[PDB]
Amino acid sequence: KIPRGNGPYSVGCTDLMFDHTNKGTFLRLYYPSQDNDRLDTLWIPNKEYFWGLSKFLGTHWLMGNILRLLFGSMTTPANWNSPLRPGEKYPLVVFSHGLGAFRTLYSAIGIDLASHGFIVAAVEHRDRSASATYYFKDQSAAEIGDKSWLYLRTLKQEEETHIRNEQVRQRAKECSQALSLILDIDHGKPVKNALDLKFDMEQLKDSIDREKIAVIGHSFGGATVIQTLSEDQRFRCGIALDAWMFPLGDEVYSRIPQPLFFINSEYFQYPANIIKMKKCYSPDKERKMITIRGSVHQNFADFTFATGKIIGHMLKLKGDIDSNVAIDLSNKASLAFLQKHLGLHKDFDQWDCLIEGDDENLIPGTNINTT
Ligand SMILES: Cc1ccccc1-c1cc(Nc2nccs2)ccc1C
Ligand SMILES: [Cl-]
Ligand SMILES: [Cl-]
Repeated sequence: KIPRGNGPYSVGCTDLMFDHTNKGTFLRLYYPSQDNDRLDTLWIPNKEYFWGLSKFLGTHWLMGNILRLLFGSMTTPANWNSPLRPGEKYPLVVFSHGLGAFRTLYSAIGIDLASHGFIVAAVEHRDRSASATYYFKDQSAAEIGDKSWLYLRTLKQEEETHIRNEQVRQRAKECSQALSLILDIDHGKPVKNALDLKFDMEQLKDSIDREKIAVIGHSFGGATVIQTLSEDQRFRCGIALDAWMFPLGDEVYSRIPQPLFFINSEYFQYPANIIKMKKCYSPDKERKMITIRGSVHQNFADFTFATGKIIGHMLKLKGDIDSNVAIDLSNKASLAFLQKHLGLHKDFDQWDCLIEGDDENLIPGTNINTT
């Protein structure tokens, strides 16, 4: 089970695609909900995500069918299409998924953020870093729900530097474009969702605290955080969850004026990666780094809750730390960081000491010795 949020708000979930093309925005929205009696949200909504996943894992597409058999009816505890809780402007997080992932796979994070009074836009990237994604060739195809699927691109070694850097830049543009979409919906612009869903986007009118905007992401998405901040000053701070820094151009490192928080797993990180994180440091910049003791790369994704302890450890989906314990640390330290750098009037400062890595399951800074 994906954990429910720890916050006081009930959580709703919906999908938004606008426009309908490969260049439009696709996001999953997590939001404080009025009601708490809807159907739970389907975690992986289409068979083709499973084909994509099994390509990314390097198995036959028929393994996709077995993954579908095992995981295809799994839900996440968010009220599908629930009405948005009224009477309050909400801060906004744009969320970027890792390589081989897609918009739905960080609901433990998205639900928890939403339960504390955030609207969360988890983008689905069309850079061919997702396992799978879909869009519509044209208006006719959108109208009859005739989906065109785009699958993960495998790179030759010669393509790595260049294609990863082209992808992190498209990712950033996709994050800004998602933000401008939500801001326009907030500023009342009528938008026709390319998905025929029973959630009126008009609910989102006057619902965003327009100055309180952050960008968060895991792995490839953690590099997207940094690229996004350097390109789009509307984002006021970012949190890179076990960022994979390789996609970033040399030019970005001196170009990040916003506060930036690195939350790392113990077992993923390596010198080349930590050196790149340290290249983001400057005495006039706000920078923080913590490491979750006992944790693996996938402790930030929902896959860490999808299996039992033994199979989980085997598939490197779980570390020595309990998954609920690890995500609570990452989500609480994130909440405190967001309160500080967005100027929120909540009680998230109760977790300020986690920003400093002051917990029995936290390492301040990094365990990684560089030079
Ligand atoms: C646990 C699980 C559930 C539903 C589909 C796939 C998996 C799975 C996932 C990984 N890891 C990944 N990390 C990023 C993308 S896929 C490994 C193994 C399995 C079975
Ligand atoms: Cl790892
Ligand atoms: Cl290294």
